[PDB]
Amino acid sequence: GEIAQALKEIAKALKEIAWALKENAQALKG
Amino acid sequence: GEIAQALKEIAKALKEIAWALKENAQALKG
Amino acid sequence: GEIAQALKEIAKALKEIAWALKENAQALKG
Amino acid sequence: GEIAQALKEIAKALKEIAWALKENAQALKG
Amino acid sequence: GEIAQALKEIAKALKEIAWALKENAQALKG
Amino acid sequence: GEIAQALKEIAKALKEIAWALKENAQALKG
Amino acid sequence: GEIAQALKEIAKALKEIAWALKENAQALKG
Amino acid sequence: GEIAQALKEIAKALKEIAWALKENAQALKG
Repeated sequence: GEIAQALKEIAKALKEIAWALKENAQALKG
Repeated sequence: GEIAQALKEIAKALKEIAWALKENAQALKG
Repeated sequence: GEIAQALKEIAKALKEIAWALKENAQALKG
Repeated sequence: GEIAQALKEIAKALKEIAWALKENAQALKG
Repeated sequence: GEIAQALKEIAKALKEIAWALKENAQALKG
Repeated sequence: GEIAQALKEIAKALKEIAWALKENAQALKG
Repeated sequence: GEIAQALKEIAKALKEIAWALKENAQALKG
Repeated sequence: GEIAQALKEIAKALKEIAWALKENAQALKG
Protein backbone atom coordinates (compact mmCIF):
# COMPACT_ATOMS: atom_id res chain seq x y z
CA GLY A 1 0.00 0.00 0.00
CA GLU A 2 0.94 3.63 -0.72
CA ILE A 3 1.00 4.76 2.96
CA ALA A 4 3.23 1.85 4.07
CA GLN A 5 5.48 2.56 0.99
CA ALA A 6 5.74 6.25 1.96
CA LEU A 7 6.62 5.33 5.58
CA LYS A 8 9.32 2.98 4.19
CA GLU A 9 10.70 5.98 2.20
CA ILE A 10 10.82 7.99 5.49
CA ALA A 11 12.76 5.08 7.08
CA LYS A 12 15.22 5.09 4.13
CA ALA A 13 15.69 8.88 4.55
CA LEU A 14 16.38 8.49 8.31
CA LYS A 15 19.02 5.81 7.39
CA GLU A 16 20.58 8.45 5.06
CA ILE A 17 20.71 10.83 8.05
CA ALA A 18 22.52 8.08 10.04
CA TRP A 19 25.05 7.63 7.17
CA ALA A 20 25.65 11.41 7.05
CA LEU A 21 26.24 11.48 10.82
CA LYS A 22 28.79 8.62 10.42
CA GLU A 23 30.57 10.82 7.81
CA ASN A 24 30.71 13.61 10.47
CA ALA A 25 32.23 11.15 13.00
CA GLN A 26 34.88 10.10 10.41
CA ALA A 27 35.70 13.79 9.64
CA LEU A 28 36.29 14.41 13.41
CA LYS A 29 38.51 11.19 13.62
CA GLY A 30 40.78 12.93 10.97
CA GLY B 1 -3.30 9.80 -2.66
CA GLU B 2 -2.65 13.14 -0.94
CA ILE B 3 -1.57 11.67 2.47
CA ALA B 4 0.95 9.29 0.81
CA GLN B 5 2.18 12.25 -1.37
CA ALA B 6 2.65 14.43 1.77
CA LEU B 7 4.58 11.58 3.54
CA LYS B 8 6.79 11.29 0.41
CA GLU B 9 7.47 15.09 0.73
CA ILE B 10 8.52 14.46 4.39
CA ALA B 11 10.91 11.74 3.19
CA LYS B 12 12.38 14.16 0.57
CA ALA B 13 12.85 16.79 3.34
CA LEU B 14 14.63 14.21 5.54
CA LYS B 15 16.97 13.42 2.55
CA GLU B 16 17.67 17.21 2.42
CA ILE B 17 18.66 17.08 6.11
CA ALA B 18 20.95 14.10 5.31
CA TRP B 19 22.61 16.10 2.50
CA ALA B 20 23.07 19.15 4.77
CA LEU B 21 24.76 16.86 7.35
CA LYS B 22 27.06 15.50 4.58
CA GLU B 23 27.96 19.17 3.82
CA ASN B 24 28.85 19.63 7.53
CA ALA B 25 31.14 16.54 7.37
CA GLN B 26 32.93 18.00 4.29
CA ALA B 27 33.34 21.39 6.12
CA LEU B 28 34.93 19.61 9.17
CA LYS B 29 37.25 17.56 6.80
CA GLY B 30 38.59 20.97 5.45
CA GLY C 1 -7.39 18.05 2.71
CA GLU C 2 -6.35 19.59 6.05
CA ILE C 3 -4.27 16.57 7.24
CA ALA C 4 -2.29 16.34 3.97
CA GLN C 5 -1.81 20.18 4.11
CA ALA C 6 -0.50 19.93 7.71
CA LEU C 7 1.92 17.11 6.71
CA LYS C 8 3.12 19.34 3.82
CA GLU C 9 3.79 22.10 6.43
CA ILE C 10 5.87 19.56 8.46
CA ALA C 11 7.84 18.76 5.26
CA LYS C 12 8.46 22.52 4.68
CA ALA C 13 9.68 22.86 8.31
CA LEU C 14 12.09 19.90 7.88
CA LYS C 15 13.43 21.63 4.69
CA GLU C 16 14.03 24.74 6.90
CA ILE C 17 16.03 22.51 9.29
CA ALA C 18 18.11 21.32 6.28
CA TRP C 19 18.74 24.99 5.24
CA ALA C 20 19.81 25.86 8.81
CA LEU C 21 22.22 22.88 8.86
CA LYS C 22 23.71 24.12 5.53
CA GLU C 23 24.28 27.52 7.25
CA ASN C 24 26.19 25.63 10.02
CA ALA C 25 28.34 23.87 7.37
CA GLN C 26 29.12 27.27 5.73
CA ALA C 27 30.04 28.79 9.16
CA LEU C 28 32.53 25.90 9.74
CA LYS C 29 33.99 26.40 6.14
CA GLY C 30 34.88 30.01 7.31
CA GLY D 1 -9.91 19.97 12.90
CA GLU D 2 -7.95 19.22 16.08
CA ILE D 3 -5.57 16.61 14.51
CA ALA D 4 -4.64 18.97 11.62
CA GLN D 5 -4.21 21.82 14.22
CA ALA D 6 -1.87 19.61 16.34
CA LEU D 7 0.18 18.67 13.20
CA LYS D 8 0.44 22.41 12.38
CA GLU D 9 1.81 22.94 15.97
CA ILE D 10 4.43 20.20 15.24
CA ALA D 11 5.41 22.06 12.05
CA LYS D 12 5.74 25.34 14.05
CA ALA D 13 7.96 23.51 16.60
CA LEU D 14 10.15 22.15 13.77
CA LYS D 15 10.51 25.77 12.44
CA GLU D 16 11.66 26.69 16.00
CA ILE D 17 14.33 23.97 15.76
CA ALA D 18 15.39 25.40 12.36
CA TRP D 19 15.72 28.89 13.91
CA ALA D 20 17.75 27.53 16.85
CA LEU D 21 20.11 25.84 14.34
CA LYS D 22 20.44 29.18 12.46
CA GLU D 23 21.43 30.74 15.86
CA ASN D 24 24.12 28.02 16.22
CA ALA D 25 25.48 28.88 12.72
CA GLN D 26 25.70 32.60 13.70
CA ALA D 27 27.52 31.63 16.98
CA LEU D 28 30.11 29.55 14.99
CA LYS D 29 30.55 32.47 12.46
CA GLY D 30 31.57 34.71 15.48
CA GLY E 1 -9.34 14.37 21.96
CA GLU E 2 -6.53 12.17 23.34
CA ILE E 3 -4.67 11.78 19.99
CA ALA E 4 -4.66 15.54 19.27
CA GLN E 5 -3.55 16.13 22.93
CA ALA E 6 -0.67 13.63 22.52
CA LEU E 7 0.42 15.31 19.24
CA LYS E 8 0.36 18.67 21.09
CA GLU E 9 2.69 17.08 23.73
CA ILE E 10 5.06 16.03 20.87
CA ALA E 11 4.99 19.66 19.60
CA LYS E 12 5.84 20.92 23.13
CA ALA E 13 8.76 18.42 23.31
CA LEU E 14 10.10 19.60 19.91
CA LYS E 15 9.93 23.22 21.25
CA GLU E 16 12.05 21.99 24.23
CA ILE E 17 14.58 20.62 21.70
CA ALA E 18 14.64 24.09 20.04
CA TRP E 19 15.27 25.75 23.47
CA ALA E 20 18.11 23.29 24.19
CA LEU E 21 19.69 24.04 20.79
CA LYS E 22 19.49 27.80 21.61
CA GLU E 23 21.39 27.01 24.86
CA ASN E 24 24.10 25.31 22.69
CA ALA E 25 24.31 28.44 20.46
CA GLN E 26 24.71 30.66 23.59
CA ALA E 27 27.45 28.32 24.98
CA LEU E 28 29.38 28.68 21.65
CA LYS E 29 28.91 32.56 21.75
CA GLY E 30 30.84 32.43 25.13
CA GLY F 1 -6.06 4.56 24.61
CA GLU F 2 -2.92 2.68 23.56
CA ILE F 3 -2.12 4.86 20.48
CA ALA F 4 -2.39 8.11 22.53
CA GLN F 5 -0.25 6.43 25.29
CA ALA F 6 2.43 5.46 22.70
CA LEU F 7 2.45 9.05 21.28
CA LYS F 8 2.88 10.35 24.87
CA GLU F 9 5.92 7.98 25.20
CA ILE F 10 7.33 9.55 21.96
CA ALA F 11 6.87 13.01 23.51
CA LYS F 12 8.70 11.85 26.70
CA ALA F 13 11.56 10.49 24.52
CA LEU F 14 11.78 13.84 22.66
CA LYS F 15 12.01 15.62 26.10
CA GLU F 16 14.93 13.21 26.86
CA ILE F 17 16.63 14.37 23.64
CA ALA F 18 16.06 18.01 24.74
CA TRP F 19 17.68 17.27 28.13
CA ALA F 20 20.67 15.54 26.46
CA LEU F 21 21.13 18.65 24.25
CA LYS F 22 21.02 20.85 27.41
CA GLU F 23 23.82 18.59 28.82
CA ASN F 24 25.84 19.25 25.61
CA ALA F 25 25.38 23.04 26.10
CA GLN F 26 26.67 22.76 29.71
CA ALA F 27 29.70 20.69 28.48
CA LEU F 28 30.56 23.41 25.86
CA LYS F 29 30.15 26.18 28.56
CA GLY F 30 32.90 24.34 30.63
CA GLY G 1 -1.95 -3.69 19.25
CA GLU G 2 0.76 -3.79 16.56
CA ILE G 3 0.60 -0.03 15.71
CA ALA G 4 0.86 1.06 19.37
CA GLN G 5 3.75 -1.49 19.81
CA ALA G 6 5.57 -0.05 16.77
CA LEU G 7 5.13 3.53 18.11
CA LYS G 8 6.56 2.31 21.45
CA GLU G 9 9.60 0.96 19.49
CA ILE G 10 10.00 4.46 17.90
CA ALA G 11 9.91 5.97 21.43
CA LYS G 12 12.61 3.49 22.59
CA ALA G 13 14.76 4.44 19.55
CA LEU G 14 14.40 8.19 20.34
CA LYS G 15 15.52 7.40 23.95
CA GLU G 16 18.61 5.70 22.39
CA ILE G 17 19.27 8.94 20.47
CA ALA G 18 19.06 10.85 23.81
CA TRP G 19 21.58 8.39 25.40
CA ALA G 20 23.95 8.84 22.42
CA LEU G 21 23.72 12.64 22.75
CA LYS G 22 24.57 12.31 26.49
CA GLU G 23 27.69 10.32 25.41
CA ASN G 24 28.62 13.30 23.14
CA ALA G 25 28.19 15.72 26.10
CA GLN G 26 30.46 13.49 28.27
CA ALA G 27 33.11 13.33 25.46
CA LEU G 28 33.14 17.19 25.32
CA LYS G 29 33.42 17.36 29.22
CA GLY G 30 36.74 15.35 28.79
CA GLY H 1 0.55 -5.61 9.05
CA GLU H 2 2.38 -3.41 6.54
CA ILE H 3 1.88 -0.08 8.43
CA ALA H 4 3.21 -1.58 11.71
CA GLN H 5 6.13 -3.14 9.71
CA ALA H 6 6.96 0.28 8.14
CA LEU H 7 6.85 1.97 11.62
CA LYS H 8 9.22 -0.76 12.89
CA GLU H 9 11.59 0.13 9.96
CA ILE H 10 11.42 3.81 11.12
CA ALA H 11 12.37 2.69 14.65
CA LYS H 12 15.33 0.67 13.22
CA ALA H 13 16.45 3.78 11.25
CA LEU H 14 16.26 5.90 14.43
CA LYS H 15 18.47 3.27 16.21
CA GLU H 16 20.93 3.73 13.28
CA ILE H 17 20.95 7.48 13.99
CA ALA H 18 21.62 6.71 17.69
CA TRP H 19 24.57 4.47 16.72
CA ALA H 20 25.99 7.16 14.38
CA LEU H 21 25.78 9.67 17.26
CA LYS H 22 27.63 7.16 19.53
CA GLU H 23 30.35 7.03 16.78
CA ASN H 24 30.57 10.86 16.93
CA ALA H 25 31.04 10.70 20.74
CA GLN H 26 33.90 8.16 20.30
CA ALA H 27 35.52 10.44 17.62
CA LEU H 28 35.39 13.46 20.04
CA LYS H 29 36.84 11.27 22.91
CA GLY H 30 39.91 10.59 20.60
